[PDB]
Amino acid sequence: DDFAKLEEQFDAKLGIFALDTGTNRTVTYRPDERFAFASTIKALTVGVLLQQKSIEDLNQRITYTRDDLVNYNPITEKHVDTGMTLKELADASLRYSDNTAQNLILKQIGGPESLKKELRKIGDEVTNPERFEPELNEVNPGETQDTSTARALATSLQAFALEDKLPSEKRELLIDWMKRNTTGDALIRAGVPEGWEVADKTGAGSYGTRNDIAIIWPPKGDPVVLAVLSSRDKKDAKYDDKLIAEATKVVVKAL
Ligand SMILES: *C(=O)C1=CN[C@@H](C(=O)O)C(C)(C)S1
Ligand SMILES: [Cl-]
Repeated sequence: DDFAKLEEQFDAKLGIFALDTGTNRTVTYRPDERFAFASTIKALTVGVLLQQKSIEDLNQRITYTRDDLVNYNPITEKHVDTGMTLKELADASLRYSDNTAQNLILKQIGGPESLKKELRKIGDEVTNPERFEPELNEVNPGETQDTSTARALATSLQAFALEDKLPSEKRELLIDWMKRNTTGDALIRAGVPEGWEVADKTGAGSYGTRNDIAIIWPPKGDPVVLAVLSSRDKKDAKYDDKLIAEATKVVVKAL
């Protein structure tokens, strides 16, 4: 088995769920195994934001201080004095994985508990958000806090991006931001053939957790929804992006 060999090569545990929405063909490997979701939660968080906010609501300017800044603020740290609109925060969260942006958006939808309730409402009984960034990235073996599964993350991404959980213009917004992600060049994007379009959100967490969730479009026909999650034995383990790229190639061959 190709996934098993990847786990051996990269000394990592893999979680895979892929669905061809045109055929209902799937590729799965430990699809119900829990992993820390890390920054991938940012995608579902914008999903819920878009359920609740009108387009003009996204123009609201959010003021914050140097004190609101956490550990990874590539865009937010450059706009303390002027603030950022919710739309700009969504852009920074999704495309740069800006942690302060995620936190500010989280507050707008009522925090982790509210995020969890809204995910439960769309049929996600698995994803378990409890914390803000960056604390959420740190999950110990056996814990379910701030974890989900490949199946549940893929299904929730599918719900917001492809299904009627959002109206078409809002689905388009989410997809456009994700298509233009800056952080995923070495992951799912690196494992698809030429001509395939990718809308992804990455994550990295403790125990060398390295994730990417995506909608991918072949040149012709219906989109594929894919979650590729991974973790390792040691708390301070480094990850290798190639694991995700190679796992994606396996999924592409199998479909
Ligand atoms: C999301 O998974 C992450 C976000 N921001 C950074 C952080 O330090 O928290 C990353 C290392 C990219 S992980
Ligand atoms: Cl990330």
